[PDB]
Amino acid sequence: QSKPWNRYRLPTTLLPDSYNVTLRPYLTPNADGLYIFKGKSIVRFLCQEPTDVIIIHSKKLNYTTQGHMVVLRGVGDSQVPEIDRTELVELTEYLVVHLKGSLQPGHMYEMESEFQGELADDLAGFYRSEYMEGNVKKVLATTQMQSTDARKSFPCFDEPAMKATFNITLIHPNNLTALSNMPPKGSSTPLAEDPNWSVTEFETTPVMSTYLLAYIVSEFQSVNETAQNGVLIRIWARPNAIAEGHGMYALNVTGPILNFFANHYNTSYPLPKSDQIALPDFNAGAMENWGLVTYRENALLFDPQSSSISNKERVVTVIAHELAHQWFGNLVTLAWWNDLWLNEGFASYVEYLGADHAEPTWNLKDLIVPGDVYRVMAVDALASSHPLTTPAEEVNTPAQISEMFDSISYSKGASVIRMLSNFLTEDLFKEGLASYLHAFAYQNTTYLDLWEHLQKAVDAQTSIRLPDTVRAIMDRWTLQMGFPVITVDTKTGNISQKHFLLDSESNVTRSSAFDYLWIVPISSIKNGVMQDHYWLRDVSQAQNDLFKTASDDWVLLNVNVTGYFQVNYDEDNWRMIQHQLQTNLSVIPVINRAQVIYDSFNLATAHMVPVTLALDNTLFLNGEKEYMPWQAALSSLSYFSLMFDRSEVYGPMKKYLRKQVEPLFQHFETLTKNWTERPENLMDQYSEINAISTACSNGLPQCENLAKTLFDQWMSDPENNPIHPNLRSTIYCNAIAQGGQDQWDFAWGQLQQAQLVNEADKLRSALACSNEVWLLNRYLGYTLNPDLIRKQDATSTINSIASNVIGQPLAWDFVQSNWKKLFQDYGGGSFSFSNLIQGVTRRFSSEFELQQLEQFKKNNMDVGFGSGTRALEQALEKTKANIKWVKENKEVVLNWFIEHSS
Ligand SMILES: *[C@@H]1O[C@H](CO)[C@@H](O[C@@H]2O[C@H](CO)[C@@H](O[C@@H]3O[C@H](CO)[C@@H](O)[C@H](O)[C@H]3NC(C)=O)[C@H](O)[C@H]2NC(C)=O)[C@H](O)[C@H]1NC(C)=O
Ligand SMILES: *[C@@H]1O[C@H](CO)[C@@H](O[C@@H]2O[C@H](CO)[C@@H](O[C@@H]3O[C@H](CO)[C@@H](O)[C@H](O)[C@H]3NC(C)=O)[C@H](O)[C@H]2NC(C)=O)[C@H](O)[C@H]1NC(C)=O
Ligand SMILES: *[C@@H]1O[C@H](CO)[C@@H](O[C@@H]2O[C@H](CO)[C@@H](O[C@@H]3O[C@H](CO)[C@@H](O)[C@H](O)[C@H]3NC(C)=O)[C@H](O)[C@H]2NC(C)=O)[C@H](O)[C@H]1NC(C)=O
Ligand SMILES: *[C@@H]1O[C@H](CO)[C@@H](O[C@@H]2O[C@H](CO)[C@@H](O)[C@H](O)[C@H]2NC(C)=O)[C@H](O)[C@H]1NC(C)=O
Ligand SMILES: *[C@@H]1O[C@H](CO)[C@@H](O[C@@H]2O[C@H](CO)[C@@H](O)[C@H](O)[C@H]2NC(C)=O)[C@H](O)[C@H]1NC(C)=O
Ligand SMILES: *[C@@H]1O[C@H](CO)[C@@H](O[C@@H]2O[C@H](CO)[C@@H](O)[C@H](O)[C@H]2NC(C)=O)[C@H](O)[C@H]1NC(C)=O
Ligand SMILES: *[C@@H]1O[C@H](CO)[C@@H](O[C@@H]2O[C@H](CO)[C@@H](O)[C@H](O)[C@H]2NC(C)=O)[C@H](O)[C@H]1NC(C)=O
Ligand SMILES: *[C@@H]1O[C@H](CO)[C@@H](O[C@@H]2O[C@H](CO)[C@@H](O)[C@H](O)[C@H]2NC(C)=O)[C@H](O)[C@H]1NC(C)=O
Ligand SMILES: *[C@@H]1O[C@H](CO)[C@@H](O[C@@H]2O[C@H](CO)[C@@H](O)[C@H](O)[C@H]2NC(C)=O)[C@H](O)[C@H]1NC(C)=O
Ligand SMILES: *[C@@H]1O[C@H](CO)[C@@H](O)[C@H](O)[C@H]1NC(C)=O
Ligand SMILES: *[C@@H]1O[C@H](CO)[C@@H](O)[C@H](O)[C@H]1NC(C)=O
Ligand SMILES: CC[C@H](C)[C@H](N)C(=O)O
Ligand SMILES: [Zn+2]
Repeated sequence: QSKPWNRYRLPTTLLPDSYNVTLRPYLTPNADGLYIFKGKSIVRFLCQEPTDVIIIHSKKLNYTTQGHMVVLRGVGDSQVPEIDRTELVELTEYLVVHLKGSLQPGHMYEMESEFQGELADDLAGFYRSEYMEGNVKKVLATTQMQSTDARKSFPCFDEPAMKATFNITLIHPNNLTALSNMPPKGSSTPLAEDPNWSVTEFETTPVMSTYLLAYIVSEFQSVNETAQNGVLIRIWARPNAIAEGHGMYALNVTGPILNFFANHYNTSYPLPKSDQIALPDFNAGAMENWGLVTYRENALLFDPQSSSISNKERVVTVIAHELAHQWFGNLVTLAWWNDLWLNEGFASYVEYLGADHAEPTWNLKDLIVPGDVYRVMAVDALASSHPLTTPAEEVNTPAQISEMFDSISYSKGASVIRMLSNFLTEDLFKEGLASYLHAFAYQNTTYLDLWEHLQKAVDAQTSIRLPDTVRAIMDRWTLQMGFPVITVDTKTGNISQKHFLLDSESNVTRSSAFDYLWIVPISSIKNGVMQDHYWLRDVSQAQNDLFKTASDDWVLLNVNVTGYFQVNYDEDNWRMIQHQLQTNLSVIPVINRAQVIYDSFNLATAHMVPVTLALDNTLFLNGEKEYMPWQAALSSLSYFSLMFDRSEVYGPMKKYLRKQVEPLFQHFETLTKNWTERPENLMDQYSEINAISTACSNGLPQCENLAKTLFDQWMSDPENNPIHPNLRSTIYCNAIAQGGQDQWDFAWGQLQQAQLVNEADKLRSALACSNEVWLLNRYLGYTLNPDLIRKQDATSTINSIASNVIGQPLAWDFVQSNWKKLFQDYGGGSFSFSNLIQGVTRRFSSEFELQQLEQFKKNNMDVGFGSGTRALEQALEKTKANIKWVKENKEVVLNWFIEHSS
């Protein structure tokens, strides 16, 4: 055997019943500058199988328990063996209690300990967060257990399936508020040893996982509402934030979201209250702790005076996301981290459903397509991708567990679940989902359990018919990586699938059980009329008259891109879609108008259509009003801009884009009443934002005039910003671009005296838009000055300067030169040499720039690269790729743009 304390997974011989946990953070340093917390815990557990060893998680805890590190008692009239010794095994993060005899099956035991650890500013376990309020540095105590950090706060059986009830007490300064998962039992009472402290006890949690515990000590205040069923809702934030009203939007949407989900899941919200809390600089973004959800401030707070519509969208969807988890994930918990994708994928999908309930005029459900589908297809169309599923026995270490939290798990998980709900129909999906939640409430599952309950719902009805079982179908989408391109020859109705890769020369080495064949749900529209639904079975090719066209007719597959795949056609069918898009675009769903664009640029990249065909798919845009298709274009073209914006190709590119966007600019000019009022709904606001951005950055004089007029206006009356927050990033940037040191120095002043992050970020990025070398160089001169630019903003600012075509050589020169600064900043704080390198080499696309990158790397002797060592190799490979892509494409692209710009 090996010794069980040297294995990463816990024994199954002992299961927890319940914990008492008392934590006391010391928010004042011990004057060698160390912040600590103290804790006491008791865990009651049940012996399942005889064992003479107790193994429990512990991380970075010092034990001050009297005697051994624990005290062990029997519950009721159980005898307990004597402890031999207690030891800490750091590698597997264990406290290990060796006993002189065995525990006995069916008996319960109580294990008591006393302990302390650092209250570090490290965003892990029970930790400190420091922030400014006026003159004073404030410090609060808060938690982040996700994934394996509960054990950093108190000793516990720290695996998601080993659920228990938790009785939490905080000992805290008596003028601070204490929060946890559950409401407080009553009023706080003074600590007898020192009445300057108070004692807050919380009601017993339900049976729950350790990674979902939270407790917070702070000066925060709240806005409150009581839902009609007496569920108390509160948004917590800094006193000044609450006083400004920044908590109101979150409060507004929370009640509707919770209502939606309780109905959606057919399951009552399982707790007496919902707290949500805005934390300054919470780098983890948001965390779904049961009854006490934590957010970074800009994820929860909203200022109507400065915040844009996209800020508003981020808040409502992040809230819907976290709140989804309060049933799916928290009430029913995946047994192990290898199934993380199901949990995060599910929430990443239903976040749109919940938010759509809160904001039902916004069409938010559409945003999953650009937001998750195409986003993850970019990485899932690579040889280096991976399956959704991972065998449980391969996910053991805390590092391995961490690697589960990626794009695939969230965005593809979301995409494939959305696919699943769509082929089942939502009503059927909901039935199976309620069945699953009711059967497994307060317990743990695998994805197989969800498939089973969905199968049950399918089996219980006669109307939806599938080509195989729910499991066999989803096995194709979960056990193998990637996704198919579906190619339709419309002359015959032949239809094929192959594994899609952006690099047509890629060697795939990861094998599939299914030889990279899928079972594929295929919806289709013909001449703008929905056709019967079709399933592509697990074959390379098939035929169906559904996909056979006449010479005037067209067909279009994957309505609303509900299916996780991309579609190619014969050129004839492509041209018919094109003619349709030019003559009456309304016949084709707006999501598909985007699809045509998204897919065809990926297909061109993969050498499956010519690049000119993808470009042809943008021609219809001069009469396109809607957000998504334009966004598809701008997303697909930003690489073209990156490659060509210093070349002869650029002028015709700009001209062409000016041509395309001018009518949209005109359209919004009227709709908005000389730009005085925004469009009403979110999609049209987004379209306006993009139209103005596109117009201005391509040098449409009317947009240039608008941007100079408004920024002139703001400058002559600084306390009244005339520029709507939606339009700010463009109007700032374009105006600093047309302007000199007057405009620059003014925005600089405004950046220094800004109070709000979102607004500081927009000024910082706009300042990089100057066309004066001397301003950009001076500005770079500031980025290393922490008095003028925060370190966490430095590499970002340098990238923004690199982004500017004039700034490219300035940034690149500046990085090379002060690279001698890994040794101040792999020192003082992290930095992200990796993001810096990517941003500043992003453009490189010639042999000459590759020689420079190689010549740069030749400072290998010492210094090195730190967290960008990998990133510098990724730069030399991406340049090689860019060199190749520019030779293959430059001529063809030049002549297209010339020929289509008039
Ligand atoms: C985990 O925490 C629980 C809450 O502290 C403990 O349960 C509490 O035990 C208390 C004392 O042991 C009881 O409070 C009072 O104590 C006096 C002492 O003189 C007793 O007479 C009274 O029974 C009691 N007073 C009242 C008004 O009940 C509580 O009864 C009890 N709290 C409960 C049950 O909610 C657990 O013992 C502790 N677990 C372990 C394993 O130590
Ligand atoms: C958990 O226990 C740890 C092990 O005892 C503590 O870590 C030790 O902290 C010591 C003091 O805080 C450090 O030792 C020396 O401290 C004196 C004065 O404090 C200084 O003169 C010395 O410069 C310093 N020694 C050195 C070699 O730097 C140690 O850094 C450290 N010892 C070890 C073995 O890590 C933790 O502080 C303790 N944590 C909590 C939260 O209680
Ligand atoms: C939380 O929900 C509240 C109620 O749904 C929203 O309150 C609405 O705020 C609107 C924007 O401030 C107000 O609209 C208009 O405000 C201007 C201010 O001068 C007035 O001219 C208009 O008369 C007024 N609108 C109407 C339709 O009369 C609404 O007055 C106000 N609605 C209510 C019921 O009070 C909050 O906006 C919302 N909070 C956030 C941050 O979104
Ligand atoms: C945490 O508190 C709860 C509830 O106050 C305790 O639950 C009690 O458990 C005792 C001992 O098993 C039972 O006799 C009572 O019936 C329980 N009360 C309720 C309302 O469930 C629980 O034991 C505490 N946990 C620990 C570790 O002490
Ligand atoms: C809670 O009590 C503490 C201690 O009296 C207050 O903390 C002091 O606040 C002043 C500013 O008003 C600082 O200059 C001191 O350094 C603070 N002392 C410590 C030990 O940090 C605190 O302001 C009170 N907070 C609330 C919300 O009432
Ligand atoms: C969960 O869904 C079930 C099934 O729709 C709900 O039960 C139905 O509720 C409607 C509401 O008036 C009744 O007309 C039906 O007769 C009920 N059917 C059954 C089988 O009871 C139930 O209300 C939902 N529960 C929750 C907590 O949302
Ligand atoms: C993990 O979840 C399973 C269910 O998926 C739990 O097993 C169930 O336990 C309950 C309560 O004891 C019983 O009603 C069921 O018969 C069990 N179902 C089984 C064994 O398939 C299991 O207890 C959970 N694991 C842990 C460690 O709590
Ligand atoms: C559509 O599919 C059919 C195959 O199902 C193709 O027709 C076959 O082509 C081979 C060529 O050697 C013949 O031997 C078979 O007898 C043909 N089958 C028939 C006529 O039923 C056809 O090429 C495909 N069309 C495409 C891909 O455009
Ligand atoms: C494709 O997506 C569009 C939305 O982009 C869907 O149209 C929505 O349909 C729902 C219910 O049918 C309406 O309540 C919405 O108001 C519609 N929005 C718009 C802007 O039309 C359409 O149903 C989807 N098509 C299919 C076949 O699923
Ligand atoms: C893939 O293998 C073939 C060998 O037949 C080779 O031509 C090609 O260069 C290899 N790799 C890539 C990434 O293209
Ligand atoms: C656009 O197509 C729809 C499809 O029925 C049709 O009703 C409408 O008349 C068309 N619009 C125009 C301007 O012809
Ligand atoms: C700290 C946040 C964690 C990772 C949470 N589960 C999320 O996905 O947002
Ligand atoms: Zn999540």
